[PDB]
Amino acid sequence: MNVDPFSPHSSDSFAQAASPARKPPRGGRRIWSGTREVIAYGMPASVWRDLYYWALKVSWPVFFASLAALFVVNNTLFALLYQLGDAPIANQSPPGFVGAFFFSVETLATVGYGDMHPQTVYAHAIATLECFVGMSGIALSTGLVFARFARPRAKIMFARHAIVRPFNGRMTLMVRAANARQNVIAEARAKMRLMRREHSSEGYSLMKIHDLKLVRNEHPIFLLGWNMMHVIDESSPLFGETPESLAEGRAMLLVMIEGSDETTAQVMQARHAWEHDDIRWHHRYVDLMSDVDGMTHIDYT
Amino acid sequence: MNVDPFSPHSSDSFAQAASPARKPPRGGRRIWSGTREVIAYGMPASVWRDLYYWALKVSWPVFFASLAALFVVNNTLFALLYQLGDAPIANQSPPGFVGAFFFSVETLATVGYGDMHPQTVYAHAIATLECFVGMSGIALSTGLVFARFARPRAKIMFARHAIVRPFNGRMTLMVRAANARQNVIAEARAKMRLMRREHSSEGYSLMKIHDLKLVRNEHPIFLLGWNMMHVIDESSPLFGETPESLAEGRAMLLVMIEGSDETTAQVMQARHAWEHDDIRWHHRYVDLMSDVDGMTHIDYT
Amino acid sequence: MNVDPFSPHSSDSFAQAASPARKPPRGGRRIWSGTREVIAYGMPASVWRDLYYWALKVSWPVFFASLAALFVVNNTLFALLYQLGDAPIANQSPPGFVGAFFFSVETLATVGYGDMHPQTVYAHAIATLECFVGMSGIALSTGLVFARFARPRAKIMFARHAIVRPFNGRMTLMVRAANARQNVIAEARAKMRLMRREHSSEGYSLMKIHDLKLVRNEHPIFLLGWNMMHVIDESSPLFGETPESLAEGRAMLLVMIEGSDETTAQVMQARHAWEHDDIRWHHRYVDLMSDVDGMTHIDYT
Amino acid sequence: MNVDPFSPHSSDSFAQAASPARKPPRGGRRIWSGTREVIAYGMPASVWRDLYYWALKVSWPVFFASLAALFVVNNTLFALLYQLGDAPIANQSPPGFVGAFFFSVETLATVGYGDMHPQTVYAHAIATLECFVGMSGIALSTGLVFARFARPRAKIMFARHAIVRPFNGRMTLMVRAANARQNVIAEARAKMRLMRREHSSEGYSLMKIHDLKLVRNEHPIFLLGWNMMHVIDESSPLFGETPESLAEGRAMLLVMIEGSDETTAQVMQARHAWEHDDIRWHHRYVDLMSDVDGMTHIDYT
Repeated sequence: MNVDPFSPHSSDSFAQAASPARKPPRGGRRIWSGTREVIAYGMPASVWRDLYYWALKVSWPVFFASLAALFVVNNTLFALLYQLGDAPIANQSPPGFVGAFFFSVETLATVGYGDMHPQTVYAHAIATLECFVGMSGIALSTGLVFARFARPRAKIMFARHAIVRPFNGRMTLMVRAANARQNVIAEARAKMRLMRREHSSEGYSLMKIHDLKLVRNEHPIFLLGWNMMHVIDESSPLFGETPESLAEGRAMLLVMIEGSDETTAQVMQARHAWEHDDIRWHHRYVDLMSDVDGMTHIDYT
Repeated sequence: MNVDPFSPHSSDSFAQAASPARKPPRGGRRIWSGTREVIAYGMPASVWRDLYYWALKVSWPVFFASLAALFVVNNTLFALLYQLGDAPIANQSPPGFVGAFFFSVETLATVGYGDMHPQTVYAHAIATLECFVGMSGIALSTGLVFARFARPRAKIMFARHAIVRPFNGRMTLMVRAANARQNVIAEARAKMRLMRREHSSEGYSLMKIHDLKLVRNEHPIFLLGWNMMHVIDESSPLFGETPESLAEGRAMLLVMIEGSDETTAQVMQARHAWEHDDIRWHHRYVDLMSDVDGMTHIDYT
Repeated sequence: MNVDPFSPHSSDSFAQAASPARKPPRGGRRIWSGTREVIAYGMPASVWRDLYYWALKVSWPVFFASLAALFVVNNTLFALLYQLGDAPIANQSPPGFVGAFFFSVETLATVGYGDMHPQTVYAHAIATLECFVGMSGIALSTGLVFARFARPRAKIMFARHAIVRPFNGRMTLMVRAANARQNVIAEARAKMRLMRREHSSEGYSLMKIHDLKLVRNEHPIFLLGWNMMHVIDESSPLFGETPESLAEGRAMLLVMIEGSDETTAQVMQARHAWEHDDIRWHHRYVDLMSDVDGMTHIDYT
Repeated sequence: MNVDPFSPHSSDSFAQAASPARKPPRGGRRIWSGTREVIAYGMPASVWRDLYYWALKVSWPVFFASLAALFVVNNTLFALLYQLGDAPIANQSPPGFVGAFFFSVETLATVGYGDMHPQTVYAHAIATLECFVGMSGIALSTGLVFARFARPRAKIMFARHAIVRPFNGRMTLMVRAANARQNVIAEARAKMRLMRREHSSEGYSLMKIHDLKLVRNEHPIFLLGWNMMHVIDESSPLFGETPESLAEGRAMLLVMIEGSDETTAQVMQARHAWEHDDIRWHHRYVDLMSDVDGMTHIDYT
């Protein structure tokens, strides 16, 4: 009966999104593609490695199916080899290449029991090559499988519109962080992208912006549900941030969150940018506003 | 006959906790749960991944049992398939589905020897699917096993009450670090959580506190048994730290310790927070106090 | 129909280098060698580990061939053992050691089906040792395979000559970054190596140079195609950088780029140094210059 | 014919230590022990994990032998089970438990061919349990094997006595770095341990020392063979470093070196401390002194 840990016995957690589950996934910067990145498209030699990338993302149901497809294709190739013209391997329950398929599945996977017919050395060599390849394939598939597990998932990026509301008599901006996975130790850094008035982009196009203020007062260590926030009044590029000026430039607000996961420690980072028109007025100050009386932590979308 | 390394030939090390071993484990922030974090409960789609989490923590005896249970269940499902209605696979030592169980165990695991009866193609297809699934399962189990080993253990968090005692004519606070595993290179950072007097929590609720002082004079590199300590007299929020004031706010002292393990290098971190009432008066100054005359390092609880 | 992601449906990406693909790879700091580093050559005990290194780099086609070669060699050694002089294992389809080869391949890899002849205990012991070794070998090969995948590729180093051109009425230097793989979050640090005029190298030979300026105004977070740049006019060693002076010293410009890959997070770094004569005059200011009207991102060499 | 890379075609690299190879290894902080650390000895529950540690260090020849020993022991236990009293499994080439050993090796490892005798269900259950355990064991052994490879080796710590020699008319201290493996990107930090004159150790015993000066002018990025160095003349605790004073305290000089390996990126660190009497006078200024005329890099001990 701990204060927070008793929470899971509460009502269903489906409030994040029950209905959208049946709807397709959030594909916006992660749509099905053979590219790793839109800029990465330039490398042409990458075609081999593209498969690696492909096998890494959609792989939950697709990988198993893909592996099965590869199995069938590879096995049939073997069957064709069986028909090559050396003394054939027969005496399998199904006559013809079907029989070849039947014993060869055992070879390209594990190893055949009563299919004791390596009568011809040519057939044997073919089978031997298949054995080597098949065990190699198993290692490859297992390696890929582990690699997929190794890849962590960063749902921490979330998606929410920035809100510019006053706080402490000072104009400020606020961003919603995500607690979707094991988020317990993240820290964040804010980057902004403003274009100068004179930025015809013939010179130092795209002025990089250092806005440490979003995280400066906000250093988030008790990350169980922190919000990031900067102050406008100080000396910062954001002073002149009126909407029209922001619109003129390609004002982009970028926030990155990264830290250990408490789980096997990997530094998981997240990238999320919001457009200048994604900023919202102070009217959003109403916030989530807990509906349950008392200090309670609730997650609703 | 080195100075410290001769120590293991001394008396039993059981002083950390011999009797408590039979008692249940320290479940306080790590109780058996299907949640990853109390906040993480909100994500509902996580149910699949919950199993991953589950298989990662309690897994020492439970994993093997679980795997066996899965084996039995999966195998019996196969047996049911054997009874599907195609020409059945018989001619196994035990008649009936028991025989099916007997040969199928070989298929869903490794591969059957004298159970050379893939007489019917329908039976064969069923067996083939089982073979594919079984080898996949082996890869999955091995992957999970390695992943578990990959997860490091951080006993370094320990548990001890803070002590506010005077030192060098200056009021200070002290925290006991843990040397439970391979702790040789950790470094630490201190975070505090104070509530403002005016913190009705309608504004910037929960004032984050930067208290680098705990580690500031204490940078711990010779980590073989270091204690962390801050100074109150300087300008710090802790100046006004009288107990009544601390009680009013939800004064929380948080200390994190992290560094390489000398072992395959992973950055292992630890999180441990102590309540404001977990702070103890200066009377704790007596310390462990070595009982063995001379400079000796002893670990007793 | 996103702004950048629609790009892959454009023309072929082969512009990075279609013809050079048939030409040998860029071997300059990575030529075929048994050394790990030119300085690493000094360690002689490393000969065993040299193989590890060797198996890690060229391994795409070479590893499979090497493994096959090892298989043949190891298997033949087993065959020799078969001929040791204990009662021989015969009754294999091919008489003689060929038969030994035939059944032994099954033993040193997976396990033999109808080769049920462990008639002599001496033969059996030999086979048993082979079984143990073979399964160990499989584990070793799979481990090496995964390790290779674990190794990331850093094409991000690229190769381009530095350009010293004026910008904003201030003399500056510019370096081309690479987007060849998944480069999305890199950051960079600049190091320089100048020799003092008086540097007879009898004292503090080789004055290390701190040139943070290359990245100082350039902190690259929107890394989709950033260029690094320092300023000469400020107080920096580069003020006196006239070509003759640079030539006198062994002026070396070193830039390192590193950051998370968004992929399983590993910190991938890159090292690339350019000679003092690799610096080019301001005439290179023409830049790539997009040929497609409008703001477009194109990758051409 | 590159400048440094042609070096390996030179004379033998054995100069690091040809004869000492036959001599036992440098066991000083890494002697055969069941402890992870001298302080780690305190945890008693660690006994299980001690084996993990043990299997990780000496494992090059020992692991294979250990595994074989475990195989024999586990297999014999199975044989005992065969003799349990259920209808026995006979009809193996060797009569008695020897036969049991013979077929059981196939079960606890891979899977038996002509040993088609699971005649009794009790025998079968025993064999089945063995199959499950054996495959699990294989996974465990492979996991351990990969884990060992994952562990990097840091020979970079080296061992050399500090030298306090004058440089640039300023008293300085110098330390020899090691290039033994793939050392290309390390950086270093210096820590010192001095005891105060008044340090009866009743107060803040052991004054931690921040000596960033060793690396301050020395930031080592061109790490192909850099030496670390601090300056005494500035304000530093080292000003009063006369030998007698150092002797009074337990002056310890600690230097840590860490950075990416260019190899699969792991941050490999190294810890090495030197006693106050390990410091040497300025007479060591003679240095290695290259014997080969011209600027050449040679590694001799």
